[PDB]
Amino acid sequence: SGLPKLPVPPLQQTLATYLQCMRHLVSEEQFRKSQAIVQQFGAPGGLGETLQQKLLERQEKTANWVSEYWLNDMYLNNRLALPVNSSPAVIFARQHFPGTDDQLRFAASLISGVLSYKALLDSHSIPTDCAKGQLSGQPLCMKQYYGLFSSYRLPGHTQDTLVMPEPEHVIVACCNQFFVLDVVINFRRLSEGDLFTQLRKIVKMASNAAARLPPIGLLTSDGRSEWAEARTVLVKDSTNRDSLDMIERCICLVCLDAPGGVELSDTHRALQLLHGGGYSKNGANRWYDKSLQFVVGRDGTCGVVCEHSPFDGIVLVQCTEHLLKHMPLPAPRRLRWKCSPEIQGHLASSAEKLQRIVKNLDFIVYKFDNYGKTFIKKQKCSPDAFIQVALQLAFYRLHRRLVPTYESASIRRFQEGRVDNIRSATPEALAFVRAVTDHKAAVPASEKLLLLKDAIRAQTAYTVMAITGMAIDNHLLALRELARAMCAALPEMFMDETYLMSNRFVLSTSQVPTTTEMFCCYGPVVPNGYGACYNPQPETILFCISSFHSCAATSSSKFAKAVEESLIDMRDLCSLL
Ligand SMILES: CC(=O)CSCCNC(=O)CCNC(=O)[C@H](O)C(C)(C)COP(=O)(O)OP(=O)(O)OC[C@H]1O[C@@H](n2cnc3c(N)ncnc32)[C@H](O)[C@@H]1OP(=O)(O)O
Repeated sequence: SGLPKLPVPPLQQTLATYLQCMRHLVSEEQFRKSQAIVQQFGAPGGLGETLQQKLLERQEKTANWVSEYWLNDMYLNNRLALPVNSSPAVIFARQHFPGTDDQLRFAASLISGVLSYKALLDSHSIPTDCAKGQLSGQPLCMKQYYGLFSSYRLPGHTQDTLVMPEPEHVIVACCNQFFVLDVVINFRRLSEGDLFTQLRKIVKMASNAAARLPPIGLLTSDGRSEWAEARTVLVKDSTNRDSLDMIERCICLVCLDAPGGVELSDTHRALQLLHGGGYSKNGANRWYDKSLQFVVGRDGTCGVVCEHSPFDGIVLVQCTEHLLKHMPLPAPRRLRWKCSPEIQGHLASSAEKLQRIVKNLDFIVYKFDNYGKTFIKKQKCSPDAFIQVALQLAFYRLHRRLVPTYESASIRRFQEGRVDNIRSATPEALAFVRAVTDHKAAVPASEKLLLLKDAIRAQTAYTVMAITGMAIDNHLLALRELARAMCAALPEMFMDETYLMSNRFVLSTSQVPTTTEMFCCYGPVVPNGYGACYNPQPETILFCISSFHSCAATSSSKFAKAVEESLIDMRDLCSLL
């Protein structure tokens, strides 16, 4: 690989940055105890320097010293059910399908797009991406592509595990029934015309009452430990091993959803993609372990549910946008399943667990249309920095406090680079939000403007630092797991209540820009948090906001309102004179 290896930040740089990031997010007392804790950990000849030495060694022996640690910490270790908690959804524009054939024609074409896109992939014919935005021109890592269709996430009791065959095939799910659709014989990739024909056969078969099998997919929408256990039960029978193996070895799935009941709003269409609406809608017409699940609903609701561990939103969207821009026949096989009274019980639990997730998701698509990048650029500001500050102002004006915030910073500059964290809850953002919201202080508007720019200055400074591998989250993560390898009892540095708080991201954000008329979204990462995915355009900014109804403190409608208001105030501050 001609790409640089992810840098190893100097120990003292990270420890200083660490403390600086949290000072204003914890009490004075607690902060004093942490300074002391950090001081000892980072003292000369201390424990910190010892771990750093191990890290430099690991760096030299590996391609990317955090891939393993990060992949397990961020996704494989998480026990929450994938729907909403982990697996994001990309929603395509609304389609219009008068007759079933219009739905199946779409699905056929889409599948042909997948095939040829997998061809370019297999022949490394895909053009190597370059940076754009913040520090642009350099080559980017492409490894994430080659994870799009070649992955499956196996459940495990405490830790999940991430992952050619012949014939090559896709699994088509209709009416919660799973079918095997071979798409490539001997490098012969079926015609869009024959794929259509095969799909009509599946739809017909999935409508036979005497053959209808139990909704096994439902099992994959359950907590990872629960699915690991129920799968252990299935594995006892040979017929189930077989079908599971088939699902495990497919390219992706193609879900032919039944007509959704509600209105086809952007919000409702997204709900359908995130969780399918529960077991009574399309909630079982899935298999979350698989990487990509392309949805082609009868009514026109389409998109693709994605299993996060193998790749991130940027890569996914380029493939997706490429897919859409592109846009003797044996019968398809139906996967068999041999259920027992055990499985019947498990399907019941999953059904109830999945209903809570659907019942608990408070989601909304907000499109800000007063202005976009263009206006922001006219203020000598980074659109993303501006938007990140906007979100801080929204959280504070609504909740009266700032909280540890997360923002996906892509590090694909380096080998196997995924992402590091940009902590937007800066001290300069606290001073800005306090000046704007504290009426009593009567801070002059000209002063608010200064603080606004200073805030946008710190966000951009952290961003630059994060995308160049000099941030602090991955670094600390690596130091933590190395120490654990030394002794199961972690140092006080990582048992400190301060370190623990810094990682509960009550505000989890990311940017997924797209040229098309599609958008990305996902659930919060903590019970009392928000999920904010935005798409900044020249004149608009699309906000996808999520939170949990279980937390009386959060509200996606109120937060969206608060974002609008924050963007308006900032436009006003910038239009003074
Ligand atoms: C499953 C999922 O979906 C979740 S996974 C997460 C997926 N997303 C990511 O990983 C985020 C990837 N993006 C990055 O890492 C970026 O570096 C981040 C940190 C988001 C920053 O994005 P950027 O593209 O740099 O945005 P930003 O600088 O604000 O805006 C870029 C434009 O804003 C301009 N600009 C920046 N500072 C400016 C300034 N001071 N004055 C005038 N213009 C400025 C840039 O020149 C650029 O112009 P153009 O390309 O539109 O012609």
